[PDB]
Amino acid sequence: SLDWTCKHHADLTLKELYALLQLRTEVFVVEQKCPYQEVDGLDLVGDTHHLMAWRDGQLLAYLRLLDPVRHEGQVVIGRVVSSSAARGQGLGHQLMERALQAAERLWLDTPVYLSAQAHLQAYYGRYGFVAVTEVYLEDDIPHIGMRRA
Repeated sequence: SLDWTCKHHADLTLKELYALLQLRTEVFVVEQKCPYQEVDGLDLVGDTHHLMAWRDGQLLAYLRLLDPVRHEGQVVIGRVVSSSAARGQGLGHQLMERALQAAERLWLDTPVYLSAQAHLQAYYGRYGFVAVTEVYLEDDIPHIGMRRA
């Protein structure tokens, strides 16, 4: 049981912004030992949205939605993350489900794009995503761009 929220960046509170950057850093930077620029500048521009799932003051799952006019006509889903303590319970499916619904609500009929890790390529194919690029590297981890409908 969680409290889900999908906000436009212009409506974030200092607490929330901090929280979502802290979760993202904890997973993409620390546990994944990747000293890259997590605060990439795409968080507070255009209509970037932020999907968050909260439980008792803790942010357990998050994903970011980048608007289509700023991304050549595709809604971009990224920074998909779930707290290590709340994993294996299907938060991934809840995120993807709400993300697709949010994209639909915000940018109806706009195809969705994401950069998926080379391996979990089938996982997304089940959500209707299909490969659109050759495999490329991210922190030496193979990824592949996929788009849905």
